[PDB]
Amino acid sequence: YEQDKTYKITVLHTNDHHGHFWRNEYGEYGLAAQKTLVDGIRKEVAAEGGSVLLLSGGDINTGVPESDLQDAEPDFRGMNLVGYDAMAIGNHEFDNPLTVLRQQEKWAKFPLLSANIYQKSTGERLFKPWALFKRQDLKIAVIGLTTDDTAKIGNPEYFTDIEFRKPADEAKLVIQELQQTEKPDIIIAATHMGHYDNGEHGSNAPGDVEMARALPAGSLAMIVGGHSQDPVCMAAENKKQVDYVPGTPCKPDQQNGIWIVQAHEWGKYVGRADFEFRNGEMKMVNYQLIPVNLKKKVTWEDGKSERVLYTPEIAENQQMISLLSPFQNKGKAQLEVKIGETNGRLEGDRDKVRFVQTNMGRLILAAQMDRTGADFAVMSGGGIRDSIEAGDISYKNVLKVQPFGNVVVYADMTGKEVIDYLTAVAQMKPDSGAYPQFANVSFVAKDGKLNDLKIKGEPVDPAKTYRMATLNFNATGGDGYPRLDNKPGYVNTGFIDAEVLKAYIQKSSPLDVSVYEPKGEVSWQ
Ligand SMILES: Nc1ncnc2c1ncn2[C@@H]1O[C@H](CO)[C@@H](O)[C@H]1O
Ligand SMILES: [Mn+2]
Ligand SMILES: [Mn+2]
Repeated sequence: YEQDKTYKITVLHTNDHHGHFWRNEYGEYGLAAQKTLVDGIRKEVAAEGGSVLLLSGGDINTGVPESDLQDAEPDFRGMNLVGYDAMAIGNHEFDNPLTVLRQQEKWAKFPLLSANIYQKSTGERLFKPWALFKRQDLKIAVIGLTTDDTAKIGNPEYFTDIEFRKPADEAKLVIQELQQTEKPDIIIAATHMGHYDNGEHGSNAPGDVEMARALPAGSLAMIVGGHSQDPVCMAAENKKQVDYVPGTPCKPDQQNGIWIVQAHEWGKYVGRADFEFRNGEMKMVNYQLIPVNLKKKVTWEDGKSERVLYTPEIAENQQMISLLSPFQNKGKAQLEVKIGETNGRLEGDRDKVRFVQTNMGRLILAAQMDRTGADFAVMSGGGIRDSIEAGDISYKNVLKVQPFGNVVVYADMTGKEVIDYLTAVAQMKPDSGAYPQFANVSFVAKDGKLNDLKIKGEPVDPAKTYRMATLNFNATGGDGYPRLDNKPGYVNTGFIDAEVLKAYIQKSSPLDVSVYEPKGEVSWQ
């Protein structure tokens, strides 16, 4: 570089897009608004002589029907128009077969990066480990890393010949290689690993903090993350603010000299890290999370309430709208067809389905047993992606709750196998996607044993067999559930979760929430 010269670098970032290419019902976020905000930042940055690097922390796939139904094509194309420079491959990029991810890479005009994903049979990387950028006299390298929890929590069949090596360990190797061969002035890691206060990842694979702490001091200017889906704004050292408020200051985390940032989720913010480089020192001169048309609720004493923007409205870029419109409208009428109605809200929020039994769980499972003639049922709470509210229900509503495209399957097992299976599944505690959801089952589980085990209300008869219904995911060992696909009575019906659910609600409508209310038949202790 040039001695005594000050260089300006602005790093913009988003992560966990999850198919939100379109603004939401309240006019929030969307890529058309993101386009405008970023074009605007590019102009200010260029007028000052700096350069912009726009990075994604991954998890573009799954989360909005119109996106899901089309393999996030609208999302990846929108990203080309916004002008992303690189992206870290996220675990949900493995929600579809690999050919889908390969098609997404063909769509993306920016590289999809990951240094630690390897093909088992060859010991070679499935993706590029980094991209290089030459800006003025500087060379910037961006490494990509993917959480090694990807296969552990994902569809077993996709990973038979794929391994996710430890991200932190790969990061050590890649950085050293870069320093030895490319000699970048700055290295940034885009990662899909998670920010856990003080490195307290608990049950989750270790993420950004632990990695920053294990790498050589200042070896990365910053880590642009994702996965945990948090706005990384510190309330105190090693403690993120809870209920971060859009528009307020956001102090990014810094560990072992390495900044760590995250822009929450779904295009809600575009983070902006403003750096100055001079004679080797990298100074972050400003950091903020820019809300993309986020709104708050204001409530008047007359009881009326309305949605008000935190910051000046950002206009939707029309070229983006023109690009995304066809994808947004493809089959709209169908998705929005009324298929039924519910007495009340069907609890489907992670905080619930991941910790306690809920009626959405009873509902989905009811749909599944009914279609399979099953006596009892179970699914991963991590399979319930959304709740359903009182009122009409559209197919779109359902594709929002179950977006993975899982298949409903059943197993006819001896009461013997039943107890053994339920005992196993019951061993997975709350705060996990592997958490269980039950229907027509009950017990007083204790110390790993199943006390007072029953199916529908009658104890388990070892001699008698029973039919259990679930998804292929769980049946194949997803969330580490006991493999059912390679044992005695097992059947894959081919019926897609969403479809089975749609059908079941069309015929069972009007839905009476009281019928699906858990009463504590499952308890543990
Ligand atoms: N391909 C998939 N099919 C079904 N459920 C999935 C899939 N990938 C992840 N999940 C669910 O999401 C959780 C992680 O958010 C997993 O523990 C699992 O319950
Ligand atoms: Mn995510
Ligand atoms: Mn993720």
